[PDB]
Amino acid sequence: HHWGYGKHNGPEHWHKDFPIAKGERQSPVDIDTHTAKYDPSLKPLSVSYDQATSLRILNNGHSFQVTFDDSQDKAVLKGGPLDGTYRLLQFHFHWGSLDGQGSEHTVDKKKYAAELHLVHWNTKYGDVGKAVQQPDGLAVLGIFLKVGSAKPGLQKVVDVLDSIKTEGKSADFTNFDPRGLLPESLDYWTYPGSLTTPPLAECVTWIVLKEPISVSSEQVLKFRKLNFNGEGEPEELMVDNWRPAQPLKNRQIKASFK
Ligand SMILES: [Zn+2]
Ligand SMILES: [Zn+2]
Repeated sequence: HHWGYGKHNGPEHWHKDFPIAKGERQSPVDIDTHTAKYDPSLKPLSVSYDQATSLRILNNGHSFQVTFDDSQDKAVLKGGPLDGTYRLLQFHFHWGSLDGQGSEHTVDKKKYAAELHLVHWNTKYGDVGKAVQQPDGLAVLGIFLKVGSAKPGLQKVVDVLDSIKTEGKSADFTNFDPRGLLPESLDYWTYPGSLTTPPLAECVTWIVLKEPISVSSEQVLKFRKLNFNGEGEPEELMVDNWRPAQPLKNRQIKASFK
């Protein structure tokens, strides 16, 4: 009985109640490698996750999310296009009903099997609730998933999804090191955008890594066995929880690499 990814409530309908859906800095977008230009002014990007403290994993009926203790500069993201310090709040994924789709961003119109989002907030604004009201309030680090060999860093996640099958279910989820989900290269594209779900707020600097991570066909299949619904409600399997690419309009996608 609210927005989702179904026949009634999915991305094609969100504009009926979230008019910013047709706005001037919406996400995701297609990243055209012929027009996304190298920017020599981009400063080095610093992913600092060695102090990350994971807390819980939750199925909220839109995705599953892993939360972190962001109460001090534990896990942070700095540099790149960003000014100051952004703290890691949570991560979650978007994925498809089959391997040939599921990512939100695309590259030369190619869809990946899934996309990982590491959500960070700008400490200049003091807290998340203030940050999300500002155009530079959040930075989301996006990582593509392709099907290949199994990803060891995803094992802990895969092993607990059966315990959070339905909407509202959560589990303790400590000592998860998000570095295991990063590719070797931190080469990236960046542009100003929005949340890719309602409320679609235009408060995000996107940093999308060029190198995908490979996960096994079984690992991404396990994401597809989660339920959008709650316990006792009839089953609706959690798949195709991605928004398609939106018009770039008056924005430039910058590459960190030549
Ligand atoms: Zn109602
Ligand atoms: Zn997301």
